[PDB]
Order: sequence, then structure tokens, then C-alpha cells
Amino acid sequence: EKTCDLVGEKGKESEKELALLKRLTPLFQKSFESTVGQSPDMYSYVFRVCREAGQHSSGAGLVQIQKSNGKETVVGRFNETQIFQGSNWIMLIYKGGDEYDNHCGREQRRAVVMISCNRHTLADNFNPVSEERGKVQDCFYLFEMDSSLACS
Amino acid sequence: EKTCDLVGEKGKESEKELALLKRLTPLFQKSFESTVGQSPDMYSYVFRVCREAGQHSSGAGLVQIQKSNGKETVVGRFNETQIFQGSNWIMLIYKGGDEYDNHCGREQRRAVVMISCNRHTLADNFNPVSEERGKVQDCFYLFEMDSSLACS
Ligand SMILES: O=P(O)(O)OC[C@H]1O[C@H](O[C@@H]2[C@H](O)[C@@H](O[C@@H]3[C@H](O)[C@@H](O)O[C@H](CO)[C@H]3O)O[C@H](CO)[C@H]2O)[C@@H](O)[C@@H](O)[C@@H]1O
Ligand SMILES: O=P(O)(O)OC[C@H]1O[C@H](O[C@@H]2[C@H](O)[C@@H](O[C@@H]3[C@H](O)[C@@H](O)O[C@H](CO)[C@H]3O)O[C@H](CO)[C@H]2O)[C@@H](O)[C@@H](O)[C@@H]1O
Ligand SMILES: *[C@@H]1O[C@H](CO)[C@@H](O[C@@H]2O[C@H](CO)[C@@H](O)[C@H](O)[C@H]2NC(C)=O)[C@H](O)[C@H]1NC(C)=O
Ligand SMILES: *[C@@H]1O[C@H](CO)[C@@H](O[C@@H]2O[C@H](CO)[C@@H](O)[C@H](O)[C@H]2NC(C)=O)[C@H](O)[C@H]1NC(C)=O
Ligand SMILES: [Mn+2]
Ligand SMILES: [Mn+2]
Repeated sequence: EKTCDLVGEKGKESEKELALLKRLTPLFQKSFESTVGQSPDMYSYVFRVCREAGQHSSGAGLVQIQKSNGKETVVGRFNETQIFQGSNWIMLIYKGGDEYDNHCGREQRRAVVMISCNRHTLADNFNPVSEERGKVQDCFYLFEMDSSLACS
Repeated sequence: EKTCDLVGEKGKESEKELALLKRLTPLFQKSFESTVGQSPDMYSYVFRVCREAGQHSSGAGLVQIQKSNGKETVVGRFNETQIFQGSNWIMLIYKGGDEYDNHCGREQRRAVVMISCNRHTLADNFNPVSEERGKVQDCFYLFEMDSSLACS
């Protein structure tokens, strides 16, 4: 599809989530990236809101590129989106990423993005915070970003 | 004595989560309450970190008391805890609450607590933000709270 897909058959989706996706529409045409870590784990993270961020038309909402060997790993897909907000933040979650091999019980990767309110920018300061891969399940990659859209 | 239980058997639990729980130790002996809503949906929410919040020994970390009939409902149990942090926030989740009867595919209720950094207080401003009960699954109750412990 062209945009984010929420849980629930068409018509049985949360009115709250739908309204939030609409609120983030200005960000759809943007692309965000951040390179972090040192060899052999230097990565380049590419994140997009409800739009393809990879190069294989797999529906990746956020990908990780092994700088060493140009390996592209899907961290999360926008067809499995969850989104909710607090008083001055919005959390976006892309599930359905590529499966781990020797971690987290071979579960699919998932991307968690915490968008904090910042009245001075529409979108800025995207950066990978950490990766939790030491659990038997429910692992994830955490990212943060600023946006005036998360201000209520 | 009991405490928060993390996913996975002892020995294979996240050292990250284990460390976060210790960081929240000072809050274990505290109790938080907030009454919200309008009749007949007026509720009293009692929150406790890794300690019994209910008066029925159900292992509840957060309960919802219906002010009209005093009916106590478990929102989340501390034996099913998840916890992680970002730059200036910590998110705590209690799953395994009482099952919905006519919402969310009858799944168990869950509590999501967003703890924001506030260097002026150790713990304050516990506030029920909202309840997402219009999804086919993955519903939840959202709460917010301030704490110096969430400051990095
Ligand atoms: O549990 P997994 O699936 O074995 O690893 C998860 C881990 O993957 C990414 O990190 C990289 C890998 O650990 C590993 O990659 C290998 C290379 O791509 C290549 O040699 O081929 C192997 C066979 O497919 C790969 O396993 O080693 C890299 C170098 O240390 C490492 O960066 C990354 O997605 C990370 O976040 C995941 O946790
Ligand atoms: O999907 P459910 O199980 O139908 O409920 C969701 C909803 O439950 C809670 O709030 C209360 C309930 O909707 C409902 O409860 C009944 C009354 O308390 C009383 O007449 O006793 C019955 C015994 O079975 C109760 O089921 O109606 C209440 C009045 O409007 C309402 O407050 C609460 O947990 C809420 O957060 C959940 O979303
Ligand atoms: C989200 O989109 C992906 C991309 O197609 C779906 O992919 C599953 O992809 C694996 C290969 O990576 C296949 O073996 C499966 O057969 C795929 N699904 C389908 C529908 O063909 C994924 O299923 C999608 N998730 C949801 C919830 O729709
Ligand atoms: C968390 O605690 C609850 C409460 O003791 C556990 O639920 C008991 O769960 C078993 C199923 O495993 C049931 O047969 C009982 O009837 C339950 N009690 C209640 C109040 O529901 C739950 O299993 C525990 N979960 C974990 C992961 O330890
Ligand atoms: Mn790998
Ligand atoms: Mn009920």
C-alpha cells in the first residue's frame, strides 16, 4: 500500500490512531537518517513516516544499513503500525521487521520511535538511542526525534 | 517478598531492565492515586511500582476502582512487567490485567506509564491520560508521571 496500515480490518480501526496519522501527514515526504557506531558495527538508519525507506519495495518504514558490507536490514514495516500520544509526545511503532538470527528467539525486528514536542522545528534531531536484543522476546530498536507536531 | 517480574527465566532476563528496576527502587514504598471521569464512569486509579496496589492480593500493580459500586478492576499485574528508557523518560508497562468483556477481542487489560524527567521531585503528578479500547487488540490505559529518576 502507499501508507501506514493500522491493526484491524478496514472499518474496525481506531479513530484515535487514524487521526494521529493524519496529524503527521506533513512528515510523509521527508526522509531522516543517522549513522552511528564504529566497526564492525557502524550502521546507517533510514527512517520515513508511512513511506518506503528501503530499496527493495518491501514496505520498510525504517532500515539499518551495515556500512561495512552495504547490508540493508528492515527494522520495521509501516504496514504494521501502532501510534499513540501523551501530553507532549507521540510514540510510533513499526513491527514486522526482518527476523533476528541468534537473538530474541528469532523474532522479527521492531522499531520504536519516541517523538518529543519541540515547538522550534517541524522535524529534527533523529537519532538511534539503543537496541535491546538481550531478551527472550519483545526486543526492539529505539529512536528519538523532535517535532512540533507532538506538542499538545 | 515479591517484586516486578521481567520476561524470561532467571539468568536470561535483560540486564538492562534489571538495572532499570533497581533505579526505581526509591518509589517502591510509595502509592499513587488519581480520580477522574464523570458518573457513572468515575474511577479511582491506584498505581504502585513493583508492589500490590489492590486490596485483594491479585498481584496488581495498578487498579481501577469504580466509584459507584466500589468494584475493583486490575489494569495490570507487576509479575508481567516491561521497562525501558530514552533520554529523559522511562516507560513502564504492566500486562496481564483483567480481561475486557465487550472490547478489544476480550484481551487482558494493560497499563502503560510514561515517566518524564523532573529534577524538582522524586515522584509526583500521577495522571490518567486516556484509555484506548477501540481496537481489535493492543488496547491499553495510558498514565503519566514526573520523577527525577527519569533524568539522565
Ligand atoms: O542475532 P543476529 O541475527 O546474528 O544479529 C542481529 C544483529 O544484526 C546486525 O548486526 C551485525 C550481525 O550481528 C552480524 O552480521 C553478519 C554480516 O552481515 C555478514 O558477515 O553475514 C552474517 C551472516 O548473515 C551476518 O550475521 O555481524 C555484524 C558485525 O559484527 C553485526 O554488525 C544488526 O542488525 C544488529 O542491530 C542486530 O542486533
Ligand atoms: O469490555 P467491557 O468488559 O464491557 O468493559 C470495558 C470498560 O469496563 C469498565 O467501565 C465500566 C463498564 O463498562 C461497565 O461495567 C458494569 C457496571 O460496573 C455494573 O453495572 O456491573 C457490571 C457487572 O458485570 C459491570 O460490567 O459499565 C460501567 C458503567 O458505565 C463502566 O464504568 C472500565 O474498566 C473501562 O475502563 C473499560 O473500558
Ligand atoms: C507486511 O508487509 C510484508 C511485505 O510483503 C508482508 O510480508 C510477509 O513477508 C514474508 C517475506 O518477508 C512472506 O513470506 C509472507 O508470505 C508475507 N506476507 C504476505 C501477506 O504475503 C507481511 O505479511 C505484512 N504484514 C501484515 C500484517 O500485513
Ligand atoms: C501473573 O500473576 C497472575 C495471578 O496469579 C497469574 O494468573 C494466574 O494465572 C494462571 C494461568 O497461568 C491461572 O490458571 C490462574 O487462574 C490465575 N490467577 C489470576 C488472578 O488470573 C499469571 O499467570 C501470572 N503471569 C506470569 C507471567 O507469571
Ligand atoms: Mn543478522
Ligand atoms: Mn467487563
